Amino acid sequence: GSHMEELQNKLEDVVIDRNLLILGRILGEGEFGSVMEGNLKQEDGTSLKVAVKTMSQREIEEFLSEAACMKDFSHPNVIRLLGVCIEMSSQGIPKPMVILPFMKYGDLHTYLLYSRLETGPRHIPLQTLLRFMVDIALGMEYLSNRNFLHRDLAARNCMLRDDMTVCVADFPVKWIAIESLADRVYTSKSDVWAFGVTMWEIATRGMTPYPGVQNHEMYDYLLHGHRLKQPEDCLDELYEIMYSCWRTDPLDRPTFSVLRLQLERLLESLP
Ligand SMILES: [Cl-]
Ligand SMILES: [Cl-]
Ligand SMILES: [Cl-]
Ligand SMILES: [Cl-]
Ligand SMILES: [Cl-]
Repeated sequence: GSHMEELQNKLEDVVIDRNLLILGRILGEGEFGSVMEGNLKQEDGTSLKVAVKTMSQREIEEFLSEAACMKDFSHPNVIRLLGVCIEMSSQGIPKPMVILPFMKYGDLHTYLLYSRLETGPRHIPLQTLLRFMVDIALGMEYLSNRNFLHRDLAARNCMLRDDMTVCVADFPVKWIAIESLADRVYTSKSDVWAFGVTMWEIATRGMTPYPGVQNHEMYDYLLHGHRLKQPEDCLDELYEIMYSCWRTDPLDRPTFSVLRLQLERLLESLP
């Protein structure tokens, strides 16, 4: 059918020939896998700087399908997936590679922390912190409109592009909504909860959520109605917006389209 055909097309489009890519230095490494700098030879004969993230036949197929879907996203505030390559290890283990644009400014969380150091970016003014929030809201609004759930929204998974536009990427107890802690159920409103926490990371310029509270204590902390505290120098109206994201009942939380307009309005009002 059309659904099957659509997926077949996306699959064709997402794979990149291993020989159009060369891998460079490791930029980061963990239990999940690696990030390396790379070069991608493009259709026009010129090479592009890329970031390359490395991680059963079903698990490979699932990766491929998921990647196929993700490449299809087309929004300035959603990371553009350039494609994927599957290289096989010497021990016959598949090595799936995600190719992405190289972003010299890195993730938003690290950037916020650097901005509090002398060598890093200058003190980020309120208006710019808010613009970061609008951008993320715009990306999450897009995803939500196509019923895609992010499931790992946090400032560390938002990327800064060369023009300082933020995009959501990488689709963590202190980001998880109360209902997902309880019933392991996760909806678009759970992403909205994560977005509120992310807004708080931005307003605190990179603080870890819930200082003084440990991960194992989180469910009970939230259970007794405690939430993230208003950051110093955070507008009361901005705090109300982020607090709305943590309403106990998912259905009372605003949608991303509503949040986005609230945030845009607030930004407009600043001089
Ligand atoms: Cl190579
Ligand atoms: Cl991008
Ligand atoms: Cl970029
Ligand atoms: Cl901190
Ligand atoms: Cl707090």
